[PDB]
Amino acid sequence: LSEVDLEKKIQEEYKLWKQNVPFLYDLVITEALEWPSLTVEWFPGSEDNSSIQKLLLGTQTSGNDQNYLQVASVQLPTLDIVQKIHHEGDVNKARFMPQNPDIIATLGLNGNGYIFDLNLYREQPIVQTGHQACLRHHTSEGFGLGWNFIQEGTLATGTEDTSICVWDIKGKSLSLEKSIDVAPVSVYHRHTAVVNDLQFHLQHEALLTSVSDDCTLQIHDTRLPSSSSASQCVKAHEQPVNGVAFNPFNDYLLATASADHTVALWDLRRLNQRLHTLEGHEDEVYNVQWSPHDEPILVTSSTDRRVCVWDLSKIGEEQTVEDSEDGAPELMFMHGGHTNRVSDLSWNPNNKWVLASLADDNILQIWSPSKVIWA
Repeated sequence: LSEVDLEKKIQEEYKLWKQNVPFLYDLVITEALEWPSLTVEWFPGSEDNSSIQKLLLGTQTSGNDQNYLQVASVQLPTLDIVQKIHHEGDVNKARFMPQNPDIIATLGLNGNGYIFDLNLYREQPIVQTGHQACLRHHTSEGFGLGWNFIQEGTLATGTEDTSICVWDIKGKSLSLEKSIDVAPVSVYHRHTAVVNDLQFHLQHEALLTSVSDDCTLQIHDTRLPSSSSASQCVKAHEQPVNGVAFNPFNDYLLATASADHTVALWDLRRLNQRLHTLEGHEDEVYNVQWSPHDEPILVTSSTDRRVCVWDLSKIGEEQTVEDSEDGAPELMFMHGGHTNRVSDLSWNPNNKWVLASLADDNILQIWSPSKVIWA
């Protein structure tokens, strides 16, 4: 477990991985960022059998410099920074409002939320004005952020202060004249340690899920006041739960990523008993994201520096020990291109099987596993 020797191993394996790319990928794009980004999200839409698409990125300068919220464009077959907007503190997370992608929410300095309206400055390569609204309740930084898919303008945040705030920005006028302050519509105190991740249900106005270092998975009904209890609350793992994600096809299915190196699958109608356990990561699992194109497909990321793609439809398939040696049947693909902990990842909603992933060493990768493998 030597430090400079582990690095030696990492660099050897990465070299080998680079030689094997033509056997594993249809597409690999690697971009070294000036600063690390903690967040990445594909924008919907596109503009020689190629197209130009956009990503939402951030910076982490850690107090050393001006931070920016960033929009990048990339040319994909079927990377450069085109806009930088002043941001307060590290961009811990950045998500576009699904009903209108010009509206961006972020989590920044001291756990302030921020709102940006990209429509007020389409042409400016650099936007010095910064944010149009500041969401002011949280007292510690955090990474839990998600928009409501049914009720436009509603979003939620969760941070290290262990609270969850629900916000509503519908109808609030934004302009370059100044930033407005926004107070939460609700704040819930239902966790006993940092809220790591949270998500609104795709098909329900008031169903919010959250996970925490306190090991619980909770379901909240946002129509109820904070005096009320969580609608559902179970211990999901024995160790911190880092991510949570609803399946976009199956309204009862969700996944949790835990520090116990596993991903657990759950049905809302039976949270007292896990559906299945995905094993194969060697360290804390952080990110979990369902494919927006294929119901049984999800992707996870880990401190073990790997991104695994899983196929739930292969669960329980029989295996000659000649393959029981190299992974669970449901483990469809492993991305070994990152040489450090993976920070965030995003399915491209525009193209089949295209992913973006970020690691702690300033590397953004855009990749597509070989059709020879997924077909």
